[PDB]
Amino acid sequence: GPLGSMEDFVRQCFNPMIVELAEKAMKEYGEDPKIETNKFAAICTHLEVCFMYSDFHFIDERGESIIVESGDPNALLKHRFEIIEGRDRIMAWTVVNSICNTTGVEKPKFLPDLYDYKENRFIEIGVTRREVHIYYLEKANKIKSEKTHIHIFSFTGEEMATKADYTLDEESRARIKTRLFTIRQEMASRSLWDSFRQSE
Ligand SMILES: [Ca+2]
Ligand SMILES: [Ca+2]
Repeated sequence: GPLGSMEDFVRQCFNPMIVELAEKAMKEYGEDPKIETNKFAAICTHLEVCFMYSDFHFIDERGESIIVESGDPNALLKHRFEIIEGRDRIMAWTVVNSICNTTGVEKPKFLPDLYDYKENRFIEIGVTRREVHIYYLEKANKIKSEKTHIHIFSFTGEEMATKADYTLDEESRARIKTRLFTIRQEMASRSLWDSFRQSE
């Protein structure tokens, strides 16, 4: 087949808010989305996963955890997750600080991806083109000390999470894995996949 551009794939296959947030994140760290293109696509993917992880999950009027797929939820419902990723550094730490003072949870040394109000913990999400156990160990060894929960997804459907605790129901994680499969398949049809996989 013909080789497509990863730029084209990213703008066609991710929603514009994700793409924009990804561009902003790369600029913030001095990376150009038009050169580190595989990285661009990885950052978009990771962002989307963070959003999909939190999608639909609320804490009900009584304070337990429920799933609603409407577009208009009950306005007394609280979002189960805070989303830290996608925010610029100042706002990300502002949110982390607010969570920590309120819930009294310990302050992390690096910005995590999410906060889970049900489980009362920060979450580090990862999406890897390699084996989940290796990526898992890399992440665990970076965070130094841990209350932060780690949840790793791969493009082939494997997961690994701290203490074999996967946080979400199978259906939610299936949505995410289905999306990752679709990303991989679409990259493959544009002949972008083998390279994307090898660049991590
Ligand atoms: Ca980030
Ligand atoms: Ca992050």
